[PDB]
Amino acid sequence: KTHVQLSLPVLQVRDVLVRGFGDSVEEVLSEARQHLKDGTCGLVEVEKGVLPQLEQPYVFIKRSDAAPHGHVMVELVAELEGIQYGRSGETLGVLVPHVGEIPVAYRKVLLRK
Ligand SMILES: CC(=O)Nc1cccc(NC(C)=O)n1
Repeated sequence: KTHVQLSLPVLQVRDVLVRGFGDSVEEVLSEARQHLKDGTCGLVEVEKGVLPQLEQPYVFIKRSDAAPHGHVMVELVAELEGIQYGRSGETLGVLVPHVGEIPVAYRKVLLRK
């Protein structure tokens, strides 16, 4: 399928044990995709003070459409030193590895894969 229904665990930034996916734009987008497929991807909601606590490059999920079965359509956009790789809508949050942190909520998304 070109799109996949996912429920992402929403994590508090201070709980997150692995604060990014790797060391290059290409690696973080690769790792983010693999973790989304394997069900090992969490979401951190972006507010004042959140991003400086996480590791660059960042991977955002961004709203791609203005929501089948409650799942907001999103795509991946990476960021490194203020340059973004991709073009999309509003940030739903930043993706990180999920290694067993307890979530506060779930974000239903439909991912263009
Ligand atoms: C079934 C499933 O979850 N598939 C999935 C999810 C996220 C990513 C991908 N594959 C790619 C290439 O992004 N496949």
